[PDB]
Amino acid sequence: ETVQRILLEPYKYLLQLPGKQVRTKLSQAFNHWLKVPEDKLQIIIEVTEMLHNASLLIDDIEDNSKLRRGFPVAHSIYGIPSVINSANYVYFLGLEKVLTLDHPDAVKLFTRQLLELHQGQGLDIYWRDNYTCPTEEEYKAMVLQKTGGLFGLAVGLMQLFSDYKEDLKPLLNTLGLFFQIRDDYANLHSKSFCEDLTEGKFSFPTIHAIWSRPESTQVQNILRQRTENIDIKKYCVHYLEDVGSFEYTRNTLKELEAKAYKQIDARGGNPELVALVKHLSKMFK
Amino acid sequence: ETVQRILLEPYKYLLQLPGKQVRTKLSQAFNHWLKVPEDKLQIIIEVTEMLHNASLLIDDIEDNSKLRRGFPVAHSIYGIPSVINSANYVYFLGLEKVLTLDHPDAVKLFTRQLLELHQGQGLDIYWRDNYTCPTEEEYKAMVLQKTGGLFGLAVGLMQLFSDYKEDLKPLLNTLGLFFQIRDDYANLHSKSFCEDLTEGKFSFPTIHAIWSRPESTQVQNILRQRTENIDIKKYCVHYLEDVGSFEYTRNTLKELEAKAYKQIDARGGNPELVALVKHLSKMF
Amino acid sequence: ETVQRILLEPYKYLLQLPGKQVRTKLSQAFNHWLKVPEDKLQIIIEVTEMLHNASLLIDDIEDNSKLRRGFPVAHSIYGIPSVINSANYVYFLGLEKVLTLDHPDAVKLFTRQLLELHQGQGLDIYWRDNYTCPTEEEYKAMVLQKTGGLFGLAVGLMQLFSDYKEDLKPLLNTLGLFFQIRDDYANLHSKSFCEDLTEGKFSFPTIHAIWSRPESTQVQNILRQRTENIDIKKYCVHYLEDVGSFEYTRNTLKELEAKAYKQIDARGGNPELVALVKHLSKMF
Amino acid sequence: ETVQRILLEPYKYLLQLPGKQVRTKLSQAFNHWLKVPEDKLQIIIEVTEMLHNASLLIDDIEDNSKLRRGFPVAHSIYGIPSVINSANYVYFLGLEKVLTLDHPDAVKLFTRQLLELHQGQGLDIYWRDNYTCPTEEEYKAMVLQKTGGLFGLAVGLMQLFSDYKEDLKPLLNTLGLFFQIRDDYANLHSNKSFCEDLTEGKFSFPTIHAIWSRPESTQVQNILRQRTENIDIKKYCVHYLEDVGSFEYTRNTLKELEAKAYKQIDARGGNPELVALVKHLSKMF
Amino acid sequence: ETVQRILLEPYKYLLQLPGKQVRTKLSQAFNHWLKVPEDKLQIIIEVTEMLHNASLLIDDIEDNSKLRRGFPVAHSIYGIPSVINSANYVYFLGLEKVLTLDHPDAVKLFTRQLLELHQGQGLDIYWRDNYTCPTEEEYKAMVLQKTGGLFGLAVGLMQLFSDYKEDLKPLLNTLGLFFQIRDDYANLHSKSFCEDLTEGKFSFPTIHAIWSRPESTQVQNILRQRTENIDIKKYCVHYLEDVGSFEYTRNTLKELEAKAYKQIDARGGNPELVALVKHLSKMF
Amino acid sequence: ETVQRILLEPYKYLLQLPGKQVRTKLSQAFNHWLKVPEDKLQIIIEVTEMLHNASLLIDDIEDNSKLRRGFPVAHSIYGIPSVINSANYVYFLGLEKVLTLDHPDAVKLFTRQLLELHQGQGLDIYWRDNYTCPTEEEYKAMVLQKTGGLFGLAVGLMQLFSDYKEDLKPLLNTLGLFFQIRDDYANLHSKSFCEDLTEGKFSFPTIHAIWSRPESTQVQNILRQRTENIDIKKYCVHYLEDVGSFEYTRNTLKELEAKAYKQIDARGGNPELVALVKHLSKMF
Ligand SMILES: CC(C)=CCC/C(C)=C/CC/C(C)=C/CC/C(C)=C/COP(=O)(O)OP(=O)(O)O
Ligand SMILES: CC(C)=CCC/C(C)=C/CC/C(C)=C/CC/C(C)=C/COP(=O)(O)OP(=O)(O)O
Ligand SMILES: CC(C)=CCC/C(C)=C/CC/C(C)=C/CC/C(C)=C/COP(=O)(O)OP(=O)(O)O
Ligand SMILES: CC(C)=CCC/C(C)=C/CC/C(C)=C/CC/C(C)=C/COP(=O)(O)OP(=O)(O)O
Ligand SMILES: CC(C)=CCC/C(C)=C/CC/C(C)=C/CC/C(C)=C/COP(=O)(O)OP(=O)(O)O
Ligand SMILES: [Mg+2]
Ligand SMILES: [Mg+2]
Ligand SMILES: [Mg+2]
Ligand SMILES: [Mg+2]
Ligand SMILES: [Mg+2]
Ligand SMILES: [Mg+2]
Ligand SMILES: [Mg+2]
Ligand SMILES: [Mg+2]
Ligand SMILES: [Mg+2]
Ligand SMILES: [Mg+2]
Ligand SMILES: [Mg+2]
Ligand SMILES: [Mg+2]
Repeated sequence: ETVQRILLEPYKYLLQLPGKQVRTKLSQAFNHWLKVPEDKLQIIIEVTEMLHNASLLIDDIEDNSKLRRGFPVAHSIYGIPSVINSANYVYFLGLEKVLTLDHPDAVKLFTRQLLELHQGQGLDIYWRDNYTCPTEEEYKAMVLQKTGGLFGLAVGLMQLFSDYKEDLKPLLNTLGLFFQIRDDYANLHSKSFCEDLTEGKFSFPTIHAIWSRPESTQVQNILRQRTENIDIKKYCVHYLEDVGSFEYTRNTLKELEAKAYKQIDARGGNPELVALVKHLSKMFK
Repeated sequence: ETVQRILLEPYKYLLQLPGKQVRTKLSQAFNHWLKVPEDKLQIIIEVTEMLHNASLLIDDIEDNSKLRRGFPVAHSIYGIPSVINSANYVYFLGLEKVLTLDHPDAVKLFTRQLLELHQGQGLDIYWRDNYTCPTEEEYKAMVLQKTGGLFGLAVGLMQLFSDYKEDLKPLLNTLGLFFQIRDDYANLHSKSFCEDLTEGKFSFPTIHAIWSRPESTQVQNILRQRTENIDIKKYCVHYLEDVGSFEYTRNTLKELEAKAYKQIDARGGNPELVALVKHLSKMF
Repeated sequence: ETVQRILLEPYKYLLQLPGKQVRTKLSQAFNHWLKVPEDKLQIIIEVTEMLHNASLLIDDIEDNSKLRRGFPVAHSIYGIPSVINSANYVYFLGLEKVLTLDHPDAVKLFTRQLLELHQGQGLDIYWRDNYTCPTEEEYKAMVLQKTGGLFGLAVGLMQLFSDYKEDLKPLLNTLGLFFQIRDDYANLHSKSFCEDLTEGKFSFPTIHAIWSRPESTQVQNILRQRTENIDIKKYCVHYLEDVGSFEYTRNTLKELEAKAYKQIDARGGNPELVALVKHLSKMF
Repeated sequence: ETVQRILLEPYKYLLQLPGKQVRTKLSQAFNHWLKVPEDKLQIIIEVTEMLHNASLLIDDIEDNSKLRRGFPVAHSIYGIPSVINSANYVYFLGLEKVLTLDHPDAVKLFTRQLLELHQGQGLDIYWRDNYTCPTEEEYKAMVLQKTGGLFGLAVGLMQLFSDYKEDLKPLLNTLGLFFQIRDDYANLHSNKSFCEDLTEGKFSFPTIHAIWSRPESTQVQNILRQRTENIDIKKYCVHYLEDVGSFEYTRNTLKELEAKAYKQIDARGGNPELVALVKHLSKMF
Repeated sequence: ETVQRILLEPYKYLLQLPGKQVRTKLSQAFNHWLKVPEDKLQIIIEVTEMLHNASLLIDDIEDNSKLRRGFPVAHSIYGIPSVINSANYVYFLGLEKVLTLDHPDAVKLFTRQLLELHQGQGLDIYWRDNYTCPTEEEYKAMVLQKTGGLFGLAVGLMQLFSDYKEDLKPLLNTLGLFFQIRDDYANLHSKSFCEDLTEGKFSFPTIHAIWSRPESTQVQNILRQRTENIDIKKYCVHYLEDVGSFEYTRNTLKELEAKAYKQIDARGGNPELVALVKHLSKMF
Repeated sequence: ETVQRILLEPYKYLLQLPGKQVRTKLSQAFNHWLKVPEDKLQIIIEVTEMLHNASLLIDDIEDNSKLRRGFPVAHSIYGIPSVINSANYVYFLGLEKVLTLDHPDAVKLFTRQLLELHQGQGLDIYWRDNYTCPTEEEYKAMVLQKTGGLFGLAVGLMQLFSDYKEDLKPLLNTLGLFFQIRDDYANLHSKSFCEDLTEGKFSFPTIHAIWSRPESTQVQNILRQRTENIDIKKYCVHYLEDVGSFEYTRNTLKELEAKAYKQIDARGGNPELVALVKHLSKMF
């Protein structure tokens, strides 16, 4: 049974990548409130990691990405077919691990949240490949489905074993939108160079440019080319800057940071979470 | 939420393709022993259909196929990204259907059987993409995992609601192997022309041809070309025929048919299932 | 200047293709009413030939076609750069020839009709390449511009030298739509097999299918694949038939043919033209 | 009819590029001689601009170019099919504009000049794509038809509304060559990306010289045939042009031409604004 | 050393292909005059085959060919790198075999002929890939280098051990040209469909079409495309036929056959060769 | 015959590359021992040069390389077919020059060494393209055949006209390995960036990485990609450094260097060759 080794090799590859430090901080922060017992908390952490990583392996294939956090994407080393099988294998390894929580609502919640993630991803993929730019409201809505999938899996499972009956769903929605838009910004403003444009996807900045200059189809046409061409990409970033789309993403990110601090105090404060949000906000201005 | 409609369009497309008749027949066949109550049986039939199709959606991306049962492969119409997301989605819709059985071991078994399916696909993919031809025993072993995933799911779930506690795994193993090698044989002997050679996969007839003639590295090299060229395929089938690898697969399918019947009689017989196995065996 | 020979070779090649006997019948059919003097009429006949062929040479590059009227498309032999320059050269040889009519409103009309052609094609290309399926009204609208460009050029230049001042634009619009929709139908129902589906374009049958079954985005996605794959094409033609798109197209064509006859008897009859219209109608 | 907006978008995209400044200067300079009424002169400039730009849009497609004056080429944003049609439309917008001059010979001359432009491009494309290298005299001969197409249109139309009876074709020929050869040098020696002319496979002045100058080598012909984007082959190729003296040869041709333009300007009684432009454009070598 | 088996597999693959039966018939034909001992003659036949086959392996890589004598070309199965090394290896096995003749001129001749073979191939490729169509006299002269390379090795080695010193080079030239031009005609008239067009090579009929019709650059342009499109090829074969290229080649082949009979009868006749040339000539 | 000009162009090109200066310093180093008369020695150096260059022309095609010693590979300028022919031609021009030595064992040795070389080459190719990584010892064995091919031809031919009967093959083997492994290290540790990974080849450092960490299939999968992607290459190089493969290669090269010195002292010393080896060692 070194079948398991071969099957999990693409996953193990991805564990080299950065990302666990922030996932750890989030669990610790939210456990400040939920006060979940050590044994259940670790199964929940393990499970979160597996599903998150499983879904990143798949997103990279859906998105024809080249790098992730400075590293080549699993499937550019091992191939698409091996990575798909492996990611899916790992999803069901997660489900197996969830059953070790031995709580009758755990699998019910796991299903709900994985169904929600797939709706978020579905829409993203749908808009891109059928060339229908979403409205800003549509976009935010699917980001809450995408990111609320894993956000709400983690805190939902924790809640099964917590006495903390205050409402976190609003705060999770803010942090979801925050991570995603922050990501959308980073990708086009500083993964390799402007991958989101090669992907052809509609991210926060490109959406803004599209609706801000409706006589133009320039961004749409560029996204449709799925181009690796550095000069086209450069021209496009120059264009978003002119139309004020980076500006508008910056301000959207400042408001979401404000709201996060507002929502955290509403729950009595959480210094560790404020620290992480302040640290993650460094990446504008 | 006409989003649901969009997310399931690849799945709905695939429900047009032939297949249900034989999945339906098996369910009736096994329920002659298992005698599952009607409300639980439909939930099971629905769940089997979803997971089976979902895995086909993916297998075709994994395998780069062009046709399935005479239809274009889903992703050749809606694109890979969409089809992956939609197959994975239906997996979970399947999990959610399974919770409605309201049996404490249903999920446990569901999990076990998918892990297996995936351990089986893993190896198929691994050997193909890393150019390690499996031995016949290794090949058979993973088929039992690949097919055993779903066969064992359908029947495992049924047994949760049954007082038939006899062991059906040996029979499922034979059926699994029978379906797969049948498949393998049809593919290269009668999907479009020899898709398995274009996929580069090791199937029963080529596994035999490789180990049978170790002077020659010719079939390995042809697989590795992942070619659509019909003249290369024709040459290859001609070689498989000459080394008697189609004869060998026929004699393996004949042994399996006959083992099916003996494992069915060991269980108290089943006309319905013997009909299915005889009907499927006309192909050799 | 045997440069003239190299520059014009692509155009010369295109003149081996069928299509003149139709252009000639129309010329004669309208001249029944217009009764243009021979000297002017021959110049017009030549101008219409140059501009039409020049525009087809470009359409084939725009549309990525492989064959026209059973013959390889010009650029497939001579390459795209040489064809673009050649077609454009011929446009201006067209203009130079229009100048030999010596009618002050000649160039003015010529300019207007070519601008109109480019509007129709501009929309065709746009919808296709930015993936926006037109409503049926929108589509008819651009066909009128596309076909009307050269239809109206030929008859326009003729009417400058005629005493026949009755209005032919309604009849030409009916003839425009008729030729195009007929084209659209023959392309998908009987150029190589279903080239329009490989082009990715939206044609009358595919337009119907898309608004007729709004749950399904299937035709959109096939058009988006720009595929040569014969099975996808077969699958698509099967769907258009199931949803009633070919029937629908055949009805539109019938109403237009009817309307053609009404607009001809509106003008005082034209047996040469009713002949061409009945002949071209045999196709459905 | 927003149809015109879609039609004109690629053309509008090209109008962002540099190039108008030099066109404006030449119009002013030749009007020192031709003294064309400003009503007519505006119309002529607008027509010059339309046809010039339309012909670049097309040339970029013909020449598989990636940049022009530092910008992506229109067809790389909007697709080949859209820009062919857009460009062709603009040609006929051009014709329509020319008719607003109300001169019975305006269109005759329009036609004559585009037909000549088209002969020039024809030979350019032909030699490249049928792998026949032209002689230097052959090349110069076509450059006069290509560049003389548009020069002769601007100045020919102007002459329709002028009493200036002195002959300008020789000076325009000299300018034709100067601009084109200057281009050919800049392209390989220094807007367009690295050595695009090599990737095109075209026979330009320095390659032409290097081919006949060393008939025992077929290495330049063969590199041009490869249509390569490989930066090493291109670097290798420019080394060879420099070793064989093709860049020195081009520089002296360009000096000879600059001298001729000054002598020819002087025969027409001087033109300080044209000398300013020639002198400015000569800094380049 | 099972390295040898792997090293030689591509070569052994090609030994399945038709082509031996003629090479033998020839050897027998010339031994009718040269009367070589059968210990030397066998070693010579073995050297002929090795160098011919090895040179065909390379020619198929050079010419991007898909089939040879109905079979897939070696490198389409084993990959170019392996076949390049395998062919070169067999060249030096050939020289190894040549040394076992112990003739002190064997190697001098061996070298002259391969050097000559390579100057012919070199010219074929140079014209093709730098797009310079050769004149008819230029073509024929390289065909004499290309075919005479091997023809002149077989017979030149045989003559080292013969008391027959009457000159055979004029007959070997006639034969060389007879074989190649027969080939060129079969390719474009009856390997899969018109591969010589896909290759882009200038063959005897394409050469006639080009110079015969110097206004047209249609055949040059089609060859430059390096296309697999059945229609462009079809169109092309039609053009060659209309321009009379196929007639012209039939007559050139007729005249060589006659010149073959006169040069054989010049040498005292040779029924067994008049037999093969007759047999061959049936094809026009 | 300007034929020889065209045919030799790819060769003549490659002579622009650095590499002679080492080949000349080797000749002199060994001629300190062998003391070969000058007319014979010049012929040997020319023969060495031709066959070494001809073989590099083929290697670059086999290995799908872009650069060699900072210049473009021949076939990227002239195309693959022309270089294949030009390379093989030079081989036989080399056989011809060999015959000018007038030694009855010259062609026998020539043949033995080229055969030897093609055996090494074929194995490198075999492993790469059939995805069987060799063992360190296997690899070392084929390197001896590959490099020994040419090394042994130079020194073997020199020895035919030498009174020096001491055994050199142990020192040639040490050098052969030294040269190749030093190449394998440069290639990955400092040709464009890590061309070896794009090629897919198993070179000393990657072989170490593969066996050093058998749970991982990461280096194999990377090599399988035949990638140009700089990020995958960078990743890979970091991985090799983490597994200690560059240290490992460095210590092997240090062992080979010191062995060389022992072997040279065994033969009486050779300052010129010590100086050469010392210089080549500055690179680790
Ligand atoms: C509640 C606690 C303690 C932890 C939860 C921490 C987790 C699991 C966070 C994940 C939230 C998130 C950002 C999910 C998105 C996953 C996903 C499907 C990403 C793909 O989005 P893209 O838009 O394609 O961008 P990338 O390709 O750059 O990832
Ligand atoms: C027995 C009862 C009660 C019901 C039916 C049980 C089911 C669903 C049986 C089907 C089992 C089966 C044959 C599963 C295989 C699934 C799979 C991933 C196949 C992939 O096979 P390939 O070797 O890639 O060939 P195909 O891509 O053409 O399928
Ligand atoms: C009435 C008289 C005197 C003459 C007739 C004048 C002519 C030539 C009329 C032809 C009208 C017509 C059918 C015009 C369409 C021209 C065009 C640009 C067609 C290309 O559009 P597609 O829709 O791609 O058609 P294809 O299917 O050939 O590609
Ligand atoms: C005389 C007045 C008042 C105005 C003239 C201003 C104009 C329109 C000048 C045009 C001069 C010129 C250089 C024309 C060339 C047009 C053409 C078809 C260029 C394309 O040639 P390429 O060799 O492909 O070079 P580029 O692609 O680098 O442009
Ligand atoms: C006079 C003396 C003492 C020696 C002769 C000098 C010569 C000719 C030395 C050459 C020995 C040598 C290192 C040969 C290598 C032959 C070959 C075809 C190598 C190719 O191997 P790759 O691994 O592909 O490496 P490269 O592509 O970097 O060359
Ligand atoms: Mg995504
Ligand atoms: Mg992504
Ligand atoms: Mg499979
Ligand atoms: Mg499959
Ligand atoms: Mg069209
Ligand atoms: Mg078309
Ligand atoms: Mg140009
Ligand atoms: Mg250009
Ligand atoms: Mg050949
Ligand atoms: Mg050939
Ligand atoms: Mg090598
Ligand atoms: Mg190499």
